Amino acid sequence: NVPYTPMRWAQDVPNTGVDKNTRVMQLIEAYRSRGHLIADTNPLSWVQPGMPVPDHRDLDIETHNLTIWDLDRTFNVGGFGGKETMTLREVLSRLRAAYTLKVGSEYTHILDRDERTWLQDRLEAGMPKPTQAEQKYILQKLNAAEAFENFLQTKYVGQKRFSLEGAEALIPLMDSAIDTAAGQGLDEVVIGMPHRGRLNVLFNIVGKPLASIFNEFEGQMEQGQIGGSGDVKYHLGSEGQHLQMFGDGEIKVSLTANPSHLEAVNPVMEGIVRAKQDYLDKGVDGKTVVPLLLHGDAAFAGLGIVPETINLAKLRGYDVGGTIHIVVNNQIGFTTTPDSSRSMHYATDYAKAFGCPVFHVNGDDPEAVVWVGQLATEYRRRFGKDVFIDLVCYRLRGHNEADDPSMTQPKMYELITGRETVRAQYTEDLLGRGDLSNEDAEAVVRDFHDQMESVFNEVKEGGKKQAEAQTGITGSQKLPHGLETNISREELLELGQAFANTPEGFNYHPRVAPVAKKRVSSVTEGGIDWAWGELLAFGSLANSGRLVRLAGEDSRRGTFTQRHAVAIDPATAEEFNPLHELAQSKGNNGKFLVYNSALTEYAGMGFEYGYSVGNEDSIVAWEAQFGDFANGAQTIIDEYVSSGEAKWGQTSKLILLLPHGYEGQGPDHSSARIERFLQLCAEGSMTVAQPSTPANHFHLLRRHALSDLKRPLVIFTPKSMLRNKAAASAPEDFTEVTKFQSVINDPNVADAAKVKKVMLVSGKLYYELAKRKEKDGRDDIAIVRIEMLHPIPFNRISEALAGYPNAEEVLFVQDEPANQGPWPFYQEHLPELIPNMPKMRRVSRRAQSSTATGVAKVHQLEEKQLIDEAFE
Amino acid sequence: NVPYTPMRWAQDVPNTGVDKNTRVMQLIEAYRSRGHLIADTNPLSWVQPGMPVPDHRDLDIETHNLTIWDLDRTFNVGGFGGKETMTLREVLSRLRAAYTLKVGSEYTHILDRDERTWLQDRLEAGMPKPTQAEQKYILQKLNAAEAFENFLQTKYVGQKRFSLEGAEALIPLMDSAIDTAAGQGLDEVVIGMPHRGRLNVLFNIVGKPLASIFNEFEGQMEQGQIGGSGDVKYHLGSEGQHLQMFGDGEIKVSLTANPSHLEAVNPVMEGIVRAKQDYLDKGVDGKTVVPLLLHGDAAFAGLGIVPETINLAKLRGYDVGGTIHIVVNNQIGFTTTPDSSRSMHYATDYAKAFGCPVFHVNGDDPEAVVWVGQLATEYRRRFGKDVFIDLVCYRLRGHNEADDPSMTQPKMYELITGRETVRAQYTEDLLGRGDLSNEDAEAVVRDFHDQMESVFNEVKEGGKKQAEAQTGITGSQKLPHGLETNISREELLELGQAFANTPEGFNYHPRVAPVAKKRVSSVTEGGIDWAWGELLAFGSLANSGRLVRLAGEDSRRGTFTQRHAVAIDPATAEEFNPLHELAQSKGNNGKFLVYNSALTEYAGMGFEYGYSVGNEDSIVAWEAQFGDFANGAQTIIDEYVSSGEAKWGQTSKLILLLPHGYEGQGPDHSSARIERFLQLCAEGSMTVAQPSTPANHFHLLRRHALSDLKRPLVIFTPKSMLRNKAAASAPEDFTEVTKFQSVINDPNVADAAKVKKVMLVSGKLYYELAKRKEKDGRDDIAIVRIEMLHPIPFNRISEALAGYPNAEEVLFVQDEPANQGPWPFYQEHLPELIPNMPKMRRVSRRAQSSTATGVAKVHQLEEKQLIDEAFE
Ligand SMILES: CC(=O)SCCNC(=O)CCNC(=O)[C@H](O)C(C)(C)COP(=O)(O)OP(=O)(O)OC[C@H]1O[C@@H](n2cnc3c(N)ncnc32)[C@H](O)[C@@H]1OP(=O)(O)O
Ligand SMILES: CC(=O)SCCNC(=O)CCNC(=O)[C@H](O)C(C)(C)COP(=O)(O)OP(=O)(O)OC[C@H]1O[C@@H](n2cnc3c(N)ncnc32)[C@H](O)[C@@H]1OP(=O)(O)O
Ligand SMILES: Cc1ncc(C[n+]2csc(CCOP(=O)(O)OP(=O)(O)O)c2C)c(N)n1
Ligand SMILES: Cc1ncc(C[n+]2csc(CCOP(=O)(O)OP(=O)(O)O)c2C)c(N)n1
Ligand SMILES: [Mg+2]
Ligand SMILES: [Mg+2]
Repeated sequence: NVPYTPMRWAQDVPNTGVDKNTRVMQLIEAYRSRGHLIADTNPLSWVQPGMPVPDHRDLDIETHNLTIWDLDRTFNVGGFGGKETMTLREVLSRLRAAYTLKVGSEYTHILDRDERTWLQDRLEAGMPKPTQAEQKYILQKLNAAEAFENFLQTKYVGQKRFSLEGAEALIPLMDSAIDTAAGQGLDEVVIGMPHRGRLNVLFNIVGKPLASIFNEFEGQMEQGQIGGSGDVKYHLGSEGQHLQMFGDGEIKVSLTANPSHLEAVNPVMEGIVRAKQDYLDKGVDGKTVVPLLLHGDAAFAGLGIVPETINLAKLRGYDVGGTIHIVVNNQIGFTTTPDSSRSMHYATDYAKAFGCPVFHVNGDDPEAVVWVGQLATEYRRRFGKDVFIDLVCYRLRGHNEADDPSMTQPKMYELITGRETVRAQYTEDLLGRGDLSNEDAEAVVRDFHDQMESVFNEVKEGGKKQAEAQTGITGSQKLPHGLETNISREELLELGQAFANTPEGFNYHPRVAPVAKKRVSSVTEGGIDWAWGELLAFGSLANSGRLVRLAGEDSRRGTFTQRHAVAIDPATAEEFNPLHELAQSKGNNGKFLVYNSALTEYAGMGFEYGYSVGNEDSIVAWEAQFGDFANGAQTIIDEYVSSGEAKWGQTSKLILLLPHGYEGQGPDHSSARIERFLQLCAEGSMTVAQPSTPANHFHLLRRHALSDLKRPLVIFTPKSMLRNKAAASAPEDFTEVTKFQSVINDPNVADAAKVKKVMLVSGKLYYELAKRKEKDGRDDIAIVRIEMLHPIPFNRISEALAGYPNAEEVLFVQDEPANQGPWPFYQEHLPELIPNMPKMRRVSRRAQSSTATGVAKVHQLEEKQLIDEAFE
Repeated sequence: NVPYTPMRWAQDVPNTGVDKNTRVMQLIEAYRSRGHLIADTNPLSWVQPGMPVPDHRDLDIETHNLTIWDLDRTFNVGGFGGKETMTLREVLSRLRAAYTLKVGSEYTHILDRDERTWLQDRLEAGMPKPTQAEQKYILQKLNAAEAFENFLQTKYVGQKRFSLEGAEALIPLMDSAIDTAAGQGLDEVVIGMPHRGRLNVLFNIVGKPLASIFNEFEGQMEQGQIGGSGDVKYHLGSEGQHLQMFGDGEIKVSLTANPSHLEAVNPVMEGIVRAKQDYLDKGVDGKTVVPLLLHGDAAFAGLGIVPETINLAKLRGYDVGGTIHIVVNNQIGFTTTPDSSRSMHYATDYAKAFGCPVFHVNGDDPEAVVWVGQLATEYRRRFGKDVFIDLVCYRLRGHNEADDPSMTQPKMYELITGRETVRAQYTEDLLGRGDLSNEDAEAVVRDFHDQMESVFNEVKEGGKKQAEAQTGITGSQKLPHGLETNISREELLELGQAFANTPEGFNYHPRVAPVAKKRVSSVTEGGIDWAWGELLAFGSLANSGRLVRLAGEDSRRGTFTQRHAVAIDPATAEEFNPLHELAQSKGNNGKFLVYNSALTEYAGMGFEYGYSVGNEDSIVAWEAQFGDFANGAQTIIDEYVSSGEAKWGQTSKLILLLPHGYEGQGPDHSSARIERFLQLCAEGSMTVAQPSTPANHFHLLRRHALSDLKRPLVIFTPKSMLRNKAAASAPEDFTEVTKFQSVINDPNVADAAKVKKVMLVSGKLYYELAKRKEKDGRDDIAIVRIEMLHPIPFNRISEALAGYPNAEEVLFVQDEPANQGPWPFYQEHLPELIPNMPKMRRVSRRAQSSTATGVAKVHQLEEKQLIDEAFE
C-alpha cells in the first residue's frame, strides 16, 4: 500500500540540448500545478467506474528526461526551499510532502503575483505541530458529534434525521473557522446549509439547548407566529454566542431558515450579511460579518443558482468581503454517482472561472482539517475574495435511515460497511504517540453520555400534549388605524429644489434638462407625473432618517427613460444624486441608494428579500424590467415571500414593482400575471394593488413604510400611462388629502338618480372608458375604480353601489383574457361579501393559451370590440 | 500608436545563479499562458473605467532578468519554432506574432497533452494566406450584411429591428463554420440565437426569401396554426440548404423558435440535436448534427441556465459531440456596462471550469474571423468537446432604434459616432494591396442594391389586407374516435416472462427478487400494482416498434423504490434491462431507454421538450422527484409547453409525471400545484389527469401514443397508493376493457333509488371515503370519481347524476386547501355546462398561505375532521 509509481530502470543520459537545471525547474512547476491529481485525499480505496481518469504523466521524472542516476547530483533551484542549491532527492522529497499528502491545493491559475506568493509560502512551510491541549480539544468535538448521532439512533429508531456519520470532521472544521474569526476581532458569523447534519450543527456549533431538540422528536414544536402552520425540524434557524477556548475573544453565530429546494438560500444569506454590514457602518476596511455557506456535491455541480450568486461577489451593491464555501463531498447523490452528475473533474471547478483558490482535504485526518479552516479564514481577511474547501468523506447509511444502498451501489458499500470511525482512529493514534492517557480517553466518553442521559430523563417526566387545530395568521398583526400620510407645503418645495442645486460646474445632458426643470416648477403649478410621484415618496422617507434601497435592471435611468435618479454630465462623466444629497443635509443620517443589477431574476429578488430580513427598519424595493420576467424567480416567490410567516414566523416588508399593461407589444411584454399572485394570497399574507394616479401611489408607499404591519407589498406599475396628461396630479393631492384611497368613485356624474349601469375597472383602461363616456354623452353610466385588489375593500364597494339606487346592472371590465387578470378571484369572492348586489357580467378578451396576440392590428381591433361591448 | 511597452535602459547582468537558458524558457511559457492580456482584439481604443486591470508584468523581459544586451546572443530553445537554437530577438518576434496580434487564445489549462499540442502547433504556424477568389467572397458577404440594414433603415424608419451594425463580421464567421462542416461530410446544422441580428441571419445564412421579410414589415404575417395568436417577427424559425462555394458539398441549415426570455433556448436546442442524431443511428463515430449557439455578453455571464446546460455535455444520455459557442461582445448591456454585469475578467470564463479552449478575435479583421471559424469546427470533429469564440465589436446605435445612448454612456459614444465601417476599411485594404480592381468593387455594391429594389417594388404592387379576428386552436386537431387500447392475452404473458429470462449467470439482489417474481405471477393471478401498470404500457409500445425514452432524478430505481427498470447484480455489478431486450427480439427495432438525470429541473425538462420536437414519432416522458420542485422549470412550462402551438404552430407530445398527495410529510413534499396547471389551460391546449387504478393509467398512456392529437399530457401520480392493495388491478382490465374511463361510477350501490347525496372526488381520497361508507353502512350515499380534469367530461358527469333521480345534494370533496386543488376551476365552469344540477357544496381544508402543515399530529386531526364533515 504505497501510493507512488516505483522508480524505473534506465541508462544515464548525456547533458546535451536542454540543460538539466532547466528540467529540474520544469519538474517543480509541474508539482505546484498538477500535484493534486495524485494526492491522498480519499479515505476509501475507491475509483468510480465510469469517470474519466486525467493524464498525470507530468509528475514522473522520465517525462522530463531525468533518471535514477541524477538523484545524488546537485542543481540550481533558484530559492526553492530557501536554498540556492539542492539535490534531486531533496527536491522530490519536499515536493511530495507539500503537494501529495492529505491536503491538495489549486492556486496557480490566480493572476496576481502577491496572492500566489502568499499561498505558496504557507503551503510549503507546512502544518505546525499542535500542542497537547489543542489535541484533546479536537477529540472532545469528534466525540460529541458521533455520540449525539448514536443517541438519536437508539431512542428514536424509525424517525428521519439525515445523519452526519461518515463526515464528523465537519464539526471541528467549522469550529476552527469561527475561532479564527473571533481572534481577528469580527462581529458575527452567518451560516446557511442543507439537511445533512443540521441537528448536529445546531447543538455543537450554535448552542441550541438539548431539551429543545428532544422535544421536537416527541412531537412538541416551538411556535413562530400565533396561529402558524409550521415546518419540519431540519428547516429552522437559531442564534448563539461562541467563546474562544484559548483566548479572550467572543463572536455571535446565527443560522438562517430555508426550504427543501436546494441552493435557494444562497442569495438570501448574502443579503442578510450585506444589511448587517451597512448598519454597523465601518467603511471599506470593515466588512466584519462573515458568511459561511455549506453545500452538497451533486447540488453544487448541477443547479445554476450557485454560479449565478458567485457572480455578484465583486459588484458595487453586493460585495460582502468574500464567502467561505464548504462542499461535503461524500461521493454520492441519492442513488446517483458522480459519473451521472457532472461533466467536470471536481465538484469545485467553478472556482477556476472566478480566479479563487481550492483546498481538498481528507476527512479522516482531523489535524489537517483544522489547519485548512484557519488558512481559509486568513486568506479572506487579507484579500477579500471567495475561498473553497472540499471535504472528502463518505455516507455510512442510506440517503435516509429507511433506505438500502446496496440495491444500486453494491461494490461501494462493501468498502464502507464495518470500517472503524474517525473518532476511534484518532484515539488510537494519540495513545500510540503518548499524547494522551487511558483514564483521560475514557473520561471524555463517559462524561458526555451522562450529560445526555440526564437531559433525556428530565424531558420524559413532563407529559405529552395532544394535537390541536391551527387557527391562522390573519389577526396576528395590527392595521394602522387613523394614520395620516400627507407632507407639508414647505417639505414639497424643498424636494423640488433638490434638482436645481447642482454641484459647481455640473451641467445636465440636453435631453435630461427639460425633465429637471419640470420637476422644479411642478411642485407649485401642477402636472406631476408617475415617476416624480414615486421619487417624492422615497425622498420624503429618506429625509426622516431611513435607509432606502432601490435595485433592478436599468433602474437608475429607467427602462422607459422616466426616472433619472442619477444624472451624468456629458463633458466630464461626473455623477449626481439629488435626493441623497438633500437627505444627508438634514442631520438625521438618511440615505437613498440606487443600484443597477446584473441580468438575473432569481439571485436579484433573493438578495433583496434577504436585505429586508437583515434590517427590519429599512425600505427595500426590487424592480423588474417587465413583469413577465418574474417567473424566473418563482422559487423565491413561492417559498419565501408568500409563505415565510406561516412556516417559520419570519416577517418581511419587501416591495415588488412589476410593470403591466396591454398595449400591443406582444406576449412577453404584456402581463405580470395578476391571477397567479391572487392565488397565493390567503390569511392576509400580502397586499396587492394597481393604482391609477401618482398621488395614490405616493400614499400607498408611505402607509406601508410608516405602519407596523410587517407583510410584503406587490404593485402593478404602468408603461404608457407614465406620460398621459389626464393622469397627472396637483400639489394639493400630496398636502391636503390625508389618506390612500382603495375605491375611487366617478368624478363626472351630474345626477346620481339617473344612473342605470355601474362599471368596475382597475388600472389604465379607466382612461379609455371615461373618454368614450364624454364623447357619447352617457349620463346613465358610472365608472368606479378598484385600487387595492387584495384585501378586498368590500365595505367601500358596497357604499359606492348604494349611492346609485336605481342601478340594474353591474359590469366587470378588464383588458386581460377571461382566464387571466382579476376576474377569477372576484367572481368567486365578491358575491358572498355583498349579498344584495346584482349578478355581475364579464366584459373582457376571450380565453387564451398565451398572454396576448403577436400582431398589432389585431390588438387594435380587439380593443375596439371590447369598449363597444361595454357600452351596449 | 504602438501597443507594446518600450525597451528600457539597464546594465548587463552576469550569467550566475539561474542560467539564462532557463530564463528564456520561462519567457516562452509566460507568453503561451498569459499573452492574451495584451493582444490587439478591441476595435475601439477604450478602457472601461470601473473594471480591474490584471497584472501583466510577466510579459516584459525585465521580470525574467534579461536586458537589451541579450537580444543578439543565442540560446537553446528545445524545439521551439522547429529549431534547437535561436536568438532572443527571433524568439520575441515569433511569440508576438502568434499571441499578441488580432487573435488571443487560452488553452494551457487543458489537462490532456495531445490536445494542447494540436492547438499549439496550429496557432504557431499562423493563418495561411487566402486566394483572390476567397477574398472577394468575404467582401460580398460583408456588403450584403451592411446593405440589408441600410435598406430597412430607409424604408421603415420608426420600426424596431435590432440591428447588427457594428458586428457585421458575424455573417462571414457563421458562413465559414457551416462551410467547414459541409466539407467534413455532416448532415445538418441547428442554430439557436437571440434578437440581435436575426433578420440578417435568416436572409444571409438560412435562405428565407426576401419577399417574406418585407411582408412582415408591412403587417402581413405567416400563419403557423389555424386560428393561432402569433408572435413578433424576431421570434420565428426556418429551414434551408447551403451549397459549398469551392467544393461539391451540401448541408441542411435550421433555426429554432424562442421567446423573449434570454437563454431559454439552450436546453431545447440540445435536445433537438440529440433526437436527430438518434434517428440517423451511426454510432459513437457518428455525431453528425452540429449545434451552433449564439449569445450576448451580459446574458452569458449573468443567467445560471448557461453553465447548467454546459454541464450536460459529457453525460450518457445528453452527449451530442460538442457545441460551438459564439459570444457577441459589444461591450454593453442595455444601459449597463461590464463593471456592473460580471465579476469575471472575460465573459467566456466558464470555459475554464469545463476544460475547453477560448479564442478572442477582433471584429474589424475579417480574414482572422474566417480562420477562427474553421479552426473551431476542426477541433470539435477531432476531440468531441465544446469550443468558445469571443467576437469583440461594438453597437452603433442604441439598444433599439428609438433610444439615445449618450444620456448614460457619453465618452464611449464619442469614439463610436463617425467611424468608418468594416466593409469600407476592407475595400480600402484590398485596393491598396492590388487584390481587387475598382470596377469589381463598384459592381459588388450596385448588383445587390438592384436585387433588393426589384423585390421591394414587386411586394408593393399587391394591396394590403385589413385586420381580422383570430378564432382559436380548439378544433384545429382531431380527436381519436373509436380507438381501442387493449392488448391480447398472449402479449401480456410475454411481457411478464421478460423478468424471468435473466442472462446466463445473473442473479437479482435479495430485496429485488420478490418484486420480479410477483411480476411473473401477477399476469395470470391478479394484483397488478401502479409501477407494473406503467411499465406494461411503455413495454407494449416499444414492442410495436417505437423509441421510448424516460428521464428524471433517480428514475431507474424509483424515488419510492417501486420501478426497478434496470437491475444490478450484487456480485459482479452487471446491469439488466428486461423490456429493452424483449423489444429488440421482435424485429421491429424498438427501444426502451431509461436515464438518471443530473440535479436540474430547468435544463432537464427543457431537454425533453426539445426531444419531442426533434422526433415527432417518439414517446418521451420527464419525471420529477416530487411535483413541488417543478416550479424550478416555470419558464419552460409557461413559454414552451403551455403556449407553443398558439404562438408558433409548434406541436409536442411530452408527458409530465408529477407525484402528488397529502400524507403528512410537510409543505415541500405534498402538492404539485394542480390549480396552476388548470389556469394555463384554454382552447384545449393540453390534457390534465389524475387516475385512481393501474389499468386506467395504462389506457391513458396508450391513447395518447396511438392518437393523432399532438398536444401535451400532464399526469398526477401517487406516493402511498403505490402499495395499497385495494387499488390493484386484474388481468381482464388490460385485455377485455377496451377504452380509458373519464368518470368511474360507484361500484357498491345496492339500490339507486335510495341515494340522496352524491360525492365527487379525484385521486386517493376515494379509498378513505369508500372505507367509511362500508363501516357505517350508508346506502344513501354514492361516490363518483373524476379521472380526467381538463377537458371537463360534462356529458359523463351528467349521465352519472341522472342515474340517481332522488338526489338532493352534490358535494365536492378534496384534500387540498380551499384556494388550491381542482375546486376553483370546477366551481366556475361546471354549473354553466350542467344547468339542472343542484348547487355544489365544498368540503376541504381551510385556505392557507402555505401548501400544508409541518406537524404530523395536526395532519391526522385535519383528515378526521374532513371525513366527518362529509358524512354530516
Ligand atoms: C392583507 C394584509 O396585508 S392585512 C389584512 C388583514 N385583515 C383581513 O384580511 C380581514 C378581512 N378583510 C376585511 O375585512 C377588509 O378587506 C378590510 C377591513 C381589510 C378592508 O375593507 P374596507 O373597510 O372596505 O377598506 P378600507 O380601505 O376602508 O380600509 C379600512 C381601514 O383599514 C386600513 N387598511 C386596509 N387595508 C390595509 C392594508 N393592507 N394596510 C394598511 N392599512 C390597511 C385602511 O387604511 C383604513 O384605515 P382608517 O381607519 O385610517 O380608515
Ligand atoms: C384538451 C385536448 O387536448 S383536446 C380538447 C378538444 N375539445 C374541446 O376542447 C371541446 C370542449 N370539450 C368537450 O366538448 C368535452 O369536454 C369532450 C367532448 C372533449 C369530452 O366530454 P365527454 O363527452 O363527457 O367525455 P368522454 O370521455 O365521453 O369523451 C368522448 C370521446 O372523446 C374522446 N376524448 C376526450 N378527451 C380526449 C382526449 N384528451 N384525448 C383523446 N380523446 C379524448 C374519448 O376518447 C371519447 O372517444 P370515443 O367516442 O371513442 O369513446
Ligand atoms: C431543487 C431540488 N431538486 C431536487 C431535490 C430532491 N433531492 C433531495 S436530496 C437530493 C440529493 C442531494 O444530493 P447531495 O447534494 O449530494 O446531498 P447529500 O445527500 O449527499 O448530502 C435531491 C435530488 C430537492 N430537494 N431540491
Ligand atoms: C430573462 C430576461 N431577463 C431580462 C430581459 C430583458 N432584456 C432584454 S435585452 C437585455 C439586455 C441584453 O444584453 P446583452 O445580452 O448584452 O444583449 P445585446 O443587446 O448586447 O445584444 C435585457 C436585460 C430578458 N429579455 N430576459
Ligand atoms: Mg453527496
Ligand atoms: Mg452586449
